[PDB]
Amino acid sequence: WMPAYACQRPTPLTHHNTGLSEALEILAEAAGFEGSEGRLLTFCRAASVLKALPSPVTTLSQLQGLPHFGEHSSRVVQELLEHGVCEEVERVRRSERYQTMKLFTQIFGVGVKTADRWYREGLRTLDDLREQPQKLTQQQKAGLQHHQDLSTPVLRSDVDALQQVVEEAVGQALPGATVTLTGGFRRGKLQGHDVDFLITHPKEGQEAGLLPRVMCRLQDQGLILYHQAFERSFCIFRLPQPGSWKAVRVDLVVAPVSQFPFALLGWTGSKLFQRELRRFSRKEKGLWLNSHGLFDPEQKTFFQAASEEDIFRHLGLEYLPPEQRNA
DNA sequence: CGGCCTACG
DNA sequence: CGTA
DNA sequence: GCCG
Ligand SMILES: [Mn+2]
Ligand SMILES: [Mn+2]
Ligand SMILES: [Mn+2]
Ligand SMILES: [Mn+2]
Ligand SMILES: [Mn+2]
Ligand SMILES: [Mn+2]
Ligand SMILES: [Mn+2]
Ligand code: NA
Repeated sequence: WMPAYACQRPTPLTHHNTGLSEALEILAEAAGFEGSEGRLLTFCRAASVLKALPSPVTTLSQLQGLPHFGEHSSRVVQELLEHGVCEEVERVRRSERYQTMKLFTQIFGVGVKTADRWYREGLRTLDDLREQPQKLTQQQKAGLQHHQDLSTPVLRSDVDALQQVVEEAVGQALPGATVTLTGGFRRGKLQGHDVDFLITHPKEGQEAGLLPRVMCRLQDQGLILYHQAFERSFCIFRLPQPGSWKAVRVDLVVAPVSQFPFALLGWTGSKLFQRELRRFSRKEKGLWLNSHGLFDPEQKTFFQAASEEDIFRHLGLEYLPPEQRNA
């Protein structure tokens, strides 16, 4: 009895099938690089099923009946069980296309379509991109300029220092506004690629215009290396370190308090968890979910939520705390 | 056959 | 397109 | 790739 949607089962951060799930996730990533979003989704889902299992898979028999395992995903597990290696996964790993697409798409500002164009033009290294600067957006220029720092794990000590300076700026911009850590750190991860914060105010409407004021105040303290009426800011901060500094990606999001549970849920992830929750909402309950609200399209009304628990309840789902959303 | 999350910058 |  |  393993439910078919990732939002229906707890997925902890530490699980028991990392070898198998990591192989399936290489095939998912490669499917994305080739423009096959459906295959990507199936391989992601199959990997996530293994993360939810209570014990290591030892025998092919233990896959029978599990959702999202068909011929292809089962063969990959079978080969890993019997041989320790899957020829398809290894061919992908070793391939110039996979390695370069991974290198390029890891850059802030570069997705699959851009990386693929560059690949087809013959580019292979970061220095190749640096050699043709006029072919870069400002966002990509910043991602490349800070690429080394942005590839360094963000630690909890960084999170805590960043939360302090964001809270200081937010408090200077709007008394009573609050700052909530979201993203992977709220799910219990000890490291990350960035830090995500959600900002609100308990009085509906007071948060109007807040994010530009927060950004100005951070910029005047020398904390901003890159930023773009707005409600989401995808920033690079100049984080002080002893005797120096490092660039860190920081996402700042403002939501009115009416939307705060929806934004908190949406920004806490995981990414697969949130896509699966929205799919469940629409396909199983007929309701439309995003980070703003939950809409009943037949009554034309929005569900009023005071908490994440309220949203799960309205969807008929057992509540999962953030640390069990690691699908 | 046809879907696969759903927004903002 | 990119970001989440 | 898997599934409704
Ligand atoms: Mn366990
Ligand atoms: Mn196949
Ligand atoms: Mn064999
Ligand atoms: Mn994050
Ligand atoms: Mn909005
Ligand atoms: Mn088809
Ligand atoms: Mn297909
Ligand atoms: Na990227």
